[PDB]
Amino acid sequence: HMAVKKIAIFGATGQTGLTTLAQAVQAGYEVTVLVRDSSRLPSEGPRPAHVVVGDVLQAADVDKTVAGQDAVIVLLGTRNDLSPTTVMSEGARNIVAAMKAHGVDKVVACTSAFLLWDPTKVPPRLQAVTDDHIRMHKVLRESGLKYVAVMPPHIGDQPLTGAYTVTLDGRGPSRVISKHDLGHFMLRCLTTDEYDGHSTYPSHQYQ
Amino acid sequence: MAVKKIAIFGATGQTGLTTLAQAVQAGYEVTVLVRDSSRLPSEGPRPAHVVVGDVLQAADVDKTVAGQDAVIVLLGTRNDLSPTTVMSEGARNIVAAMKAHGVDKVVACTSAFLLWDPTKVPPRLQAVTDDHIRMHKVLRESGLKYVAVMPPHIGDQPLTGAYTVTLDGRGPSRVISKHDLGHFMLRCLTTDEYDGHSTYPSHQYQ
Ligand SMILES: NC(=O)c1ccc[n+]([C@@H]2O[C@H](COP(=O)([O-])OP(=O)(O)OC[C@H]3O[C@@H](n4cnc5c(N)ncnc54)[C@H](OP(=O)(O)O)[C@@H]3O)[C@@H](O)[C@H]2O)c1
Ligand SMILES: NC(=O)c1ccc[n+]([C@@H]2O[C@H](COP(=O)([O-])OP(=O)(O)OC[C@H]3O[C@@H](n4cnc5c(N)ncnc54)[C@H](OP(=O)(O)O)[C@@H]3O)[C@@H](O)[C@H]2O)c1
Ligand SMILES: O=C(O)c1cc2ccccc2c(Cc2c(O)c(C(=O)O)cc3ccccc23)c1O
Ligand SMILES: O=C(O)c1cc2ccccc2c(Cc2c(O)c(C(=O)O)cc3ccccc23)c1O
Repeated sequence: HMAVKKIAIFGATGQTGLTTLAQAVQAGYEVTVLVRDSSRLPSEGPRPAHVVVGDVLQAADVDKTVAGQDAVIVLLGTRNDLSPTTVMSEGARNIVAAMKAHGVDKVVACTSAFLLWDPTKVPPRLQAVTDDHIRMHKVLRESGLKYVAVMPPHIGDQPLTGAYTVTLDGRGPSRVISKHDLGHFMLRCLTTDEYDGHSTYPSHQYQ
Repeated sequence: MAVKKIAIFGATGQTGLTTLAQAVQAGYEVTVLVRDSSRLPSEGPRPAHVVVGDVLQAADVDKTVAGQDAVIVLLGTRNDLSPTTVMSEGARNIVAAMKAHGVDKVVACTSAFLLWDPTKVPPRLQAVTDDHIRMHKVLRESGLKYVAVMPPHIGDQPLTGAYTVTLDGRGPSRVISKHDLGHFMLRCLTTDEYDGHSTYPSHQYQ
């Protein structure tokens, strides 16, 4: 019943990844995850269909994760770490190469609403990570793949609602999206082509 | 000082390709050193002279620099993650060839990381930045008229020709379009006001 049913999730162990994984498994997706050796999925949580242990910085590991999929969700990040990094942009380069080799077209990837900002107004403490989001978005935009650029504001702990606003190619009217709603939106992007080639800013007022 | 013939190194890269196109459309007689001719586009603006070879091969560089009025350097390694000397060894070959042929003017791209604290550099870019620093030193010590171009993030925005150029420091914006960056490399051929300076081109797109 699902045009998209086998998906790879990068960053499934992270804040948004964990609830995206849980929702995807409940929705009937056959999920493959790439996890780093020292940080596997928690014993409590939902179980994906396939687990690749490795690093998004290894093309071989990314290839093993992307092979055979219908689509890719990207929720990579550096947890609390604000240091200069290229893990997201280099990871995206590997994902793009693997998708082209394996005939996968659809990629839904999370960067940041700061990419819709006047670049000079981003807080300096956040500029190093934002710089790699900028690099990652460029890699994905230039790939020619069917790319939904998800650019959220603050990721919060509020509920799953499915009632959030999706603003196309600009900043939205609220400054938060719950991690659960952000994961819900990443999965919604698999069911439609309407956001392909756009930037999307999901946001909501939790009340 | 009027420049008609230029060599471009790195013409097949993202900045090189648009610099080449703009140079050809503006009337420059352009010589490129390319390792593979098939990487030059089949259509549109074509360079006047194509030397097939390697910036690591001194004979190939000498052949490219001979008879030019100025040199544009847009070399890069793209994927090197660990110590690498391709750019600095290329620049040594370029300097020796410019000296042997009486070519005075070189406009060379490194990166704005040379204007930031070293702790700003992502670990996997430290090797390429180290070699940018080595290449910059090679060019500054050469005695040639050298404009050091140190761009921030290189984007894909359309050509504007309206960017700002900050001298010997960082400017307000943190992006430059590859087209604007190539525009600025060519602007450096028409003036000596940037010689011996570091230049930081940047703009706000929109
Ligand atoms: N927090 C906010 O308010 C906010 C707002 C806007 C945008 N963002 C951006 O949204 C994105 C998702 O944020 P989040 O909080 O959900 O993510 P997160 O909690 O930081 O999780 C990052 C994910 O990436 C994985 N990862 C990191 N490096 C990896 C590597 N080399 N190889 C394989 N996997 C790797 C992590 O695995 P490990 O378990 O092994 O660490 C983890 O699963 C981030 O890019 C973030 O910057 C956040
Ligand atoms: N991307 C950014 O945002 C950014 C920011 C700051 C600074 N920079 C720096 O700006 C400079 C230009 O960047 P770019 O992205 O436009 O360059 P690029 O797309 O990576 O192209 C590099 C050029 O150098 C050539 N090259 C590499 N090794 C060579 C060799 N041995 N012999 C002859 N040619 C060789 C390449 O030829 P082939 O086609 O044969 O490979 C290519 O034409 C780089 O040094 C880069 O580090 C980039
Ligand atoms: O708690 C924080 O550290 C926090 C700090 C901020 C600093 C400046 C502007 C917005 C901030 C937001 C809300 C927010 C926004 O409002 C917007 C926007 O309106 O485009 C985009 C954002 C993108 C990423 C993260 C937050 C975003 C935060 O939560
Ligand atoms: O813009 C930046 O701040 C930036 C700064 C750099 C400074 C020194 C050397 C390379 C840099 C690249 C190269 C680069 C990369 O490093 C990556 C990556 O890390 O995946 C992807 C690229 C995609 C297209 C073109 C260049 C790419 C940048 O981009």
